[PDB]
Amino acid sequence: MPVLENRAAQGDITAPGGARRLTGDQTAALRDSLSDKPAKNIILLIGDGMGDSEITAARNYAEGAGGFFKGIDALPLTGQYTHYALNKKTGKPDYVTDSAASATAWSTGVKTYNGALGVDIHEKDHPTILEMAKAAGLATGNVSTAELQDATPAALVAHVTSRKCYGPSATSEKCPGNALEKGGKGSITEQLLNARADVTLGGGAKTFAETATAGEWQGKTLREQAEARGYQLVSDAASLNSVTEANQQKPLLGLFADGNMPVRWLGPKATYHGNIDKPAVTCTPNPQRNDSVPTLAQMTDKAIELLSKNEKGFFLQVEGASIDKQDHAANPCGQIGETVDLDEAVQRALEFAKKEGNTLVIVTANHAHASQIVAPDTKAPGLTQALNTKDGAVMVMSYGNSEEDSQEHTGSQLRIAAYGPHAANVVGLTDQTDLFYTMKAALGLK
Amino acid sequence: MPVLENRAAQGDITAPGGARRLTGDQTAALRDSLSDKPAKNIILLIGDGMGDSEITAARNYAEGAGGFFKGIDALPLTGQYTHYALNKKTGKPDYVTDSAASATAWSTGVKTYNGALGVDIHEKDHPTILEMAKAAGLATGNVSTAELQDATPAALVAHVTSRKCYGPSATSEKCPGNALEKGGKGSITEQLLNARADVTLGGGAKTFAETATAGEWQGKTLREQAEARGYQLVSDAASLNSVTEANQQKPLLGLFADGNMPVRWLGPKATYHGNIDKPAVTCTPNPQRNDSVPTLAQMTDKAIELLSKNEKGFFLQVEGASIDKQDHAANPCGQIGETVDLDEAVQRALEFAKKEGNTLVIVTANHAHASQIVAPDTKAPGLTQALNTKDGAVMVMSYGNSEEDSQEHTGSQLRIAAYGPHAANVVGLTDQTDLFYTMKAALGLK
Ligand SMILES: [Zn+2]
Ligand SMILES: [Zn+2]
Repeated sequence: MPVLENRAAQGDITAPGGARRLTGDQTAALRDSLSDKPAKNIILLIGDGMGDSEITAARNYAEGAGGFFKGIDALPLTGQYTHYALNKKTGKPDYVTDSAASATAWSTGVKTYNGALGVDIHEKDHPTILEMAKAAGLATGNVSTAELQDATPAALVAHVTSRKCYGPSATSEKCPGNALEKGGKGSITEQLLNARADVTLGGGAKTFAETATAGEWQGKTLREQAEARGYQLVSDAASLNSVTEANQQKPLLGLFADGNMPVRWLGPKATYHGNIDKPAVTCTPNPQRNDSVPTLAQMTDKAIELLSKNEKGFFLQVEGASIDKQDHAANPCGQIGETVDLDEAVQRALEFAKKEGNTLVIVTANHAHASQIVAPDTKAPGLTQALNTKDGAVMVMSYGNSEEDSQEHTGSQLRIAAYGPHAANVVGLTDQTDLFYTMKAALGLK
Repeated sequence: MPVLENRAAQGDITAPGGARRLTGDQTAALRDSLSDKPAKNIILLIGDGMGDSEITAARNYAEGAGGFFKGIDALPLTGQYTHYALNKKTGKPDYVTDSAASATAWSTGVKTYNGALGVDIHEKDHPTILEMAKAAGLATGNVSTAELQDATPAALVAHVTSRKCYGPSATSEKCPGNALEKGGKGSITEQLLNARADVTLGGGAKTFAETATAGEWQGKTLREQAEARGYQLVSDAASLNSVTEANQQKPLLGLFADGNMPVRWLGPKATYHGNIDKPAVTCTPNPQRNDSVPTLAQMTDKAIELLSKNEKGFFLQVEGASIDKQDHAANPCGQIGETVDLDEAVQRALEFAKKEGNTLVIVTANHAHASQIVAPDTKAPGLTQALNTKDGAVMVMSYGNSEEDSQEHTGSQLRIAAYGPHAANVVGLTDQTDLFYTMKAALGLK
């Protein structure tokens, strides 16, 4: 079906029609974008905290205001979805969700309280789209630049009452009803190991150093357990490139960092009146992102390679995580760099989807975040920074929603876009739980 | 073509699938929404500052988080468009536009500098979609809750170098090259009178009290000039309801307020730590919005009545103005009340469009604004307020982008939605200038 090849400003920004992104009437192109046929595969790309503001800021900096992101902006069907959480005590809406509650909403189809993973407000477990895809015989992949125990990758495989229950120790004190030695299903990491997705790639190697408190692998570290269970462990780009097959008999687990994988671009933090008092910043590539550390695009590509060998089809979730993290850290360059990172992964996904013809690609965010693009002369109360964009002009970014350093999430609805079979279901206003039902129905899961 | 009848959460928010807004696959409904046939009429509804955040806040308060705005959310084709302005000196992007530069972009199709009305960075005039529609023989209407000299209604009829040139005196000092007594075309109000749209309704009666400095009506007030030129002047709801015809021979000019028309709901201003220190607010209806002052919905309805009698078709622009104004004023209730106001007008427009079958209805904003929905416990540096929503839960709103009281506009891309012929052209990423070309081509204007 047609991908948007170029929606950059067609000419001279200062002349009549020069800033147009369209060259003609779109009715025919959109008609050719609509198909209700079954989706053989689904690739879901999540930008953590990548609301419309974050996409505009990153486009302005990296591609220029009249620029176009060949991945993110190329998806033809667009809509806006809501992502509120629930108050555990009252069952009433809680308008600003955290990563755990939003993640659970699109992976299980039920709203929950902030902090829950894979359970509803009554702490009852609900099956995730990954578990269901596995059950139906599809290949499954879970890729992230964050720790694999963080909310978005974890929600596909774990069901715990608190996102904080990363490994055995944390689970024993914070999630005692889930603690393995108290008869529960285990921590996020133990449940991840039990879930056995075919490809799992990300950081968070640190928690695999913990020893299981109970069960068959009591006393062994979760890394030893993974090896003993038949997992192919990979810890750098060379080893990852050597993997020829990844399947239920030999599942791939790539741990490329102790915590979160390295950020792509470095820059200073935004400061009080940073746009008034400090020079404009040009982001610099991070020397430590390294030739041995696979990029999000490389991990997506390897995952698509391995997963596409399953004739039944696959489900792959890819997360550009440190957008959110750096947005909390009020660091424009880190944030924008990770949106650029995600765009590359979305490009790889779109390329495959174009030629394969039966893949639904969906790009969206879990919740909106704090950054706002403000006028150059803004005298703001929070943190600000002036950035030198691709256009050679200054763009100021403001983070003004918290005094407690981390700039919070916000409740605004945001863009969801798709390409492929059943993509129509993201157009107009939808809710994050509708995404679960769209993916389930597209894939023919029951 | 189908309007979205109900995309409210279909059930119990706490149960599986209970928060879904979709009941089935949307491919067929979207296919029936696509038509490239000519649009006989266009109704453009602009929410001043109504970015996605403002729509989410207003929906949460008035309809509840799982609620649905029968007007605003009922439009089936949705996209996101960019709205950057230009720096007059360099011609480079200026990422945060003001009302004048955004208004000029969709009404003429050329980007301009902040503060310009109907002229490009070289101060050259470009014809507006209204002027072009008149020229082609279509009926034209310009409705707003703001002063008719404010940027959005003014941009359809005036071409001046500064939005501040409301009437003769202001134009003489701020726009001397436009000043009538210096051989220019006149002020915003004089040019509005010369432009002679069939229906013009809004506030701003104050500037009509000024006397023309030169020309045929030198020494008469602009009100006297309007009467003398054949304009039917109306100043309240009863008189407006009495108008049976409005046309070029007897154009309607309704001046319902000296400045901006009254706000719908009252509430206190957001304050530093207002969510921590003060009780939650319930907005109250404004006693002064009055039974003699027509609502935006009433003015839209009367305008559609009068304008639809022109067998050629019509162009109508309707502006819900005080969303922006109250957003600058950090007043949640004023802001949300005006989004509710606009929703009613969008409903009237959609009703007509449904039965008429050849009308393109477009709902969007000029730029994004400051309000963010944050967590109840937020310790924010700006202004905050806790609101009691339709759900019986608290929602906190933050305005943290300026210390100089007025909370600024922001550069984020925002929702644009449409229904009717050529509505496909708003889906995906577009630019505000594309809206001019979409309207022109839909209407068959040359
Ligand atoms: Zn976050
Ligand atoms: Zn404004």
